Amino acid sequence: CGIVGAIAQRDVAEILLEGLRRLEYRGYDSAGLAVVDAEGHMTRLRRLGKVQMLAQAAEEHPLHGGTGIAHTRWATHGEPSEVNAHPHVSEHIVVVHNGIIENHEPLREELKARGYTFVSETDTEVIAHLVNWELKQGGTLREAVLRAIPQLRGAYGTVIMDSRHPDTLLAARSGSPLVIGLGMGENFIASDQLALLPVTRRFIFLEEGDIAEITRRSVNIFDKTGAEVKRQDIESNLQYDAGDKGIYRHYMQKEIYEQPNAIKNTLTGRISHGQVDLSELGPNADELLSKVEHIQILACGTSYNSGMVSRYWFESLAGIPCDVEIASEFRYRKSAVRRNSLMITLSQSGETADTLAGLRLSKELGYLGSLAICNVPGSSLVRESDLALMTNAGTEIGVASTKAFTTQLTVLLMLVAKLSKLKGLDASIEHDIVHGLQALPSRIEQMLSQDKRIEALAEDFSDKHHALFLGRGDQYPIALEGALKLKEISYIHAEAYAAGELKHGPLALIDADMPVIVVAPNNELLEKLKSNIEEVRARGGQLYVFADQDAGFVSSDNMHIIEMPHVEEVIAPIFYTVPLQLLAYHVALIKGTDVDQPRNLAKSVTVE
Amino acid sequence: CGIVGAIAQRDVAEILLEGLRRLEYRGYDSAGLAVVDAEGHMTRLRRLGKVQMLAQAAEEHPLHGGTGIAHTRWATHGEPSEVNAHPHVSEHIVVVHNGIIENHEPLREELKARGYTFVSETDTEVIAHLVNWELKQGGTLREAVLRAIPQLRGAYGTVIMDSRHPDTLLAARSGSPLVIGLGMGENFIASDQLALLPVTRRFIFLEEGDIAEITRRSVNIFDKTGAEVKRQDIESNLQYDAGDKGIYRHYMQKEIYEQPNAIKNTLTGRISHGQVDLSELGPNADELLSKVEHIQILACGTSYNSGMVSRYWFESLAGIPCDVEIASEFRYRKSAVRRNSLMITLSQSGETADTLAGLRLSKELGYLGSLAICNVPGSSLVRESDLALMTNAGTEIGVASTKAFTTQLTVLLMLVAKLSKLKGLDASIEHDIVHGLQALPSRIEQMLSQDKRIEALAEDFSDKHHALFLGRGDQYPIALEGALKLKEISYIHAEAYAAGELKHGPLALIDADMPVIVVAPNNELLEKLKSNIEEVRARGGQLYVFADQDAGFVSSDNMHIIEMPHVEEVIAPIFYTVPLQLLAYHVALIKGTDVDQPRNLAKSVTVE
Ligand SMILES: O=C(CO)[C@@H](O)[C@H](O)[C@H](O)COP(=O)(O)O
Ligand SMILES: O=C(CO)[C@@H](O)[C@H](O)[C@H](O)COP(=O)(O)O
Repeated sequence: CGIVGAIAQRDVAEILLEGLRRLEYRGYDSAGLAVVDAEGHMTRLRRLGKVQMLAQAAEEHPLHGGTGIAHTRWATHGEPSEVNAHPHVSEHIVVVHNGIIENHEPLREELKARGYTFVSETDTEVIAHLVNWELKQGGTLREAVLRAIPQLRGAYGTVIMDSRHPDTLLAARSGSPLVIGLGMGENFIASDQLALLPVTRRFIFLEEGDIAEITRRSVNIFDKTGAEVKRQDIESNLQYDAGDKGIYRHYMQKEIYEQPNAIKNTLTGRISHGQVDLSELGPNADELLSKVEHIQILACGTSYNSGMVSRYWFESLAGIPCDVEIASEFRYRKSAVRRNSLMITLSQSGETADTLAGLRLSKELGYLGSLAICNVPGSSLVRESDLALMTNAGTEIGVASTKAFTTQLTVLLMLVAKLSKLKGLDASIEHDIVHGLQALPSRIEQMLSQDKRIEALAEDFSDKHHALFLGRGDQYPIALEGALKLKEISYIHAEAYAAGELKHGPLALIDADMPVIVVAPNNELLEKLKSNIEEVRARGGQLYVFADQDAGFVSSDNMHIIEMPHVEEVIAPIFYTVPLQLLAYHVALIKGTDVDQPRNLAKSVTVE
Repeated sequence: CGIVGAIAQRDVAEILLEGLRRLEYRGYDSAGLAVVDAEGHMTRLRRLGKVQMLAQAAEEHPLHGGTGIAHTRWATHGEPSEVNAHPHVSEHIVVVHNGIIENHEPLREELKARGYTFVSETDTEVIAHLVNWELKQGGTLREAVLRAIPQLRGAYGTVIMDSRHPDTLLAARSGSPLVIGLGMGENFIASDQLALLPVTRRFIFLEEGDIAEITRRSVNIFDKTGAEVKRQDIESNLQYDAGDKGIYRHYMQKEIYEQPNAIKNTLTGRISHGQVDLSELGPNADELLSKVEHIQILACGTSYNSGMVSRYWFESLAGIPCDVEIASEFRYRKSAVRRNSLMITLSQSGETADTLAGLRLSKELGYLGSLAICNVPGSSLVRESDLALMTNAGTEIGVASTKAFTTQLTVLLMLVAKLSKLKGLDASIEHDIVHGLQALPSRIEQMLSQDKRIEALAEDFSDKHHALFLGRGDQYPIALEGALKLKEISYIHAEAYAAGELKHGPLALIDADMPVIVVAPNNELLEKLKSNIEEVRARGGQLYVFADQDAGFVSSDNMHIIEMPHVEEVIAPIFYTVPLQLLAYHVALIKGTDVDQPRNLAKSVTVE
């Protein structure tokens, strides 16, 4: 979800709306804002649907005033409803929050029994009634919030307002991000600096436990207790472009086309003279990485798929045992820890709840250390890991990851090179990987010029409701990732298989209507994969084969061959992802689906 | 595929047909037979389709004579065609074969260049033209076959006939099973004794390299060279019932209902006084199993799914690191071998080509040892493993495994108990597992009495083309197995997910038409799973929850709760499989699909 707050001299409603538009990719099931004018007349508006529903409403009933808070949300529990939309109130108290109040249930009973009525089942109302109760003796809002916060347990961020005293906002960071934007004679707050770029580039990042008292002219941050702490303001490092689509129709589209440049940025400072350079990790990292006998990778969704590709690399190239597991399963099992095991999390956001819970469990279980591969500076996974290797792909706004996945593989391959060197293996392994990486942005630039043939193919998917994706070896998780892209944004029921598994049952699914998408680099598995493709064609499947130009496939009625330029084997999985990203994009366009904000979802699963 | 041969005084055509009916589950894309009368007039008949197509043809054109061979086949390459149906000929030579002639291609060119014409691309014709060439100087058929066999490389079984001399059949076992049935004044051969039960129970199992010269009155087996070897005939140990359906409409149905009795048979001799007893493994097995620090399980399809369940058991109960991998991916990767690693294959048939290739690779890679868990005495995996633990489930004929899967889990759980004892862990782990196992046939008998409610539910799937299955923890591979059953035999596009993965993309698939099947034991993951189910319901999914009676689910419009009796947690995955087997069965009935012989498949993938 996304939180924006604002305390200014000028009206803030437009600012709060522009803030929600920018955080929309985090939840687009509902949104609301509440604005108090200097006279304390508070106007609250809440709508079901995308932020535009709220903006439209606001245009009919405009909201005057300098103080306000706003929210946009991914509704998990129950069908989304306007009754549950934020902000929530308790008379004069008004509240928005992100994250979770773990002890929702006892606090609720206790407030009920003190005489409160609950209009919703949200945690937000719990926080509202509680602060109302804390104020009932008559102190300052800050005083009540200091009393209130210790009674709340869980991982959450909240902004709180007393409409009787529109001069001050209170915010409390306790598990979920909050950041204050510093203006001139006005201040703002948000769950992500991205929402505040249009009015300020100067930010104070609250640390866990911080409570902030914010007026037009002052920012006072206090610790756990009531003691003031010092927090440095800094200049934004995000791009000025941020959540602008530029010439692109979709964020996803932009992010697919940005991949050559994002990859270059992932590589900056990290390749030198035919070798990989990960000295940014510092003068104790080699000692650690040198002791690694086993790698455990933990991730969700597309970040799990890149870990699955790298497993083939780590075992075959660095000779290191590597397991990859989805984090929602790992975090609850009673696992057997390998000797000398490195925990690697992959996460674009660095905030995914299950991945984060895996990392926290791993400390307790005695792994050797942990390495974060992350796209977000200063996210939870980065600060709680022993080591971090940032992807440098830039902000990613498309709910479906494209550039995050391919820059993750780039970094994995670097770490494969580094480990192969620390183990004293053939120097050629590192050389060949570095040759790969060095060609990679140009190879991707070159694959993107196949976009028009893929766009033409996508029209065939117009009447389709199913698809199968097939790959073998290190291309098998590339099939997984293409099937996930396709089903997530076009809603075709796409399913991936390692090609060797069909004759054990799934081949029953093939009839004359089933399209089957395959990635076919010209490598030692080509003949084995060709056999699989023939098994599919023999039962009437419609084949779409992205194959190397010299693979020798013969095009026909049910065999559509999209010829691919040559590529270094070591980077072949990254290259073959690109056509599947384009195909998913184009099919979604044909289907008329919301490519950037697919239904039932939002980006980054930060609450379990 | 399935091979039958016969050399008798009486007509053999009916016998050869009855033989193919019994081997049909091995391939039902085409079949053929060739029969020579005492005058050497040879009649060959071949039909596309199930064996009944051939039998019907035979009823129109009956085939007299005492000598013949027959085949039924799973067509892999190309659309099945009558031109490719076996037997194949080269004038007077007639041949059927199973397996693969790896050097098909050079032998073919060489025969072409000697003047042969090829009517098909089958390996069978290669063998036929080659034996024709070997006879062209004029020796005995046996002589030519001894010259021919060394020129063939690969894993295959073949029976060969010269219609000019109907007095003798030649067969050669070189990688694929052959067995001779001994009659009285007549002999038979088949690729599996199951085909010969109706005329004999006395068998000679050929060993690899064996060449057999078979007449009405004699069986001479020769080794690699021309030297005679001794092979003992034995009495069949299969059940008299074998490939009879009895009162059951389908083999699959029978095999589902047999599970309590099959499980009892898996347990016989192996539980004693609250402890597991695996002393059948012998007086060097404990030494081995005692050194195990890591377990690698290799299997395909449903046998991979049982390995995935046991991974949760091995790590959480015996504290042993366990990886599970599909064998088609394992056999071609350059893997990193763990120290002290036990290779475990799971296979009903004991002959699955990829699983077998994994086991063979593991010898070469230096694992500690290998353990086969198999349903077939004397199959390849059993004889090439260091240790074997048979499931004792009895012959399984349904192309889709039911009893094989559940008896595999039973044996896995026993081995978990044994390892937990060898490691000196809490004695209660073994006790609780043995309490589980001891209740298990009755718990299964009790689940089978829920069949009528499941049959009623299945009618809802009549208009459905998709389904999702959800599970967490050790029930997650139970969802995988239920989705595989459903898609294999009903052709609904069923897909399994660990419940925690939906919000990372797959939840986009949920609309008002999607049925979602969930297994919900009353265990520590119930509340976490309930959250997932609510996420699905909130977007309009149709929930089918097989839940413990005390799980507290509330039934409604899109929430169908099938209440399950209580069960011991340790056996909960085995118990919750049963309702998904029944549901798949009943949905297939509603859809009017061939439950026992699903399209595009056959049972056991014995050629890659
Ligand atoms: O982007 C997608 C789908 O295309 C998601 O599957 C994620 O990859 C995921 O939810 C993990 O998120 P991060 O941990 O990478 O932030
Ligand atoms: O029965 C099924 C499908 O329900 C197959 O997926 C197999 O389990 C498989 O082909 C492995 O065969 P076996 O190795 O167990 O003989």
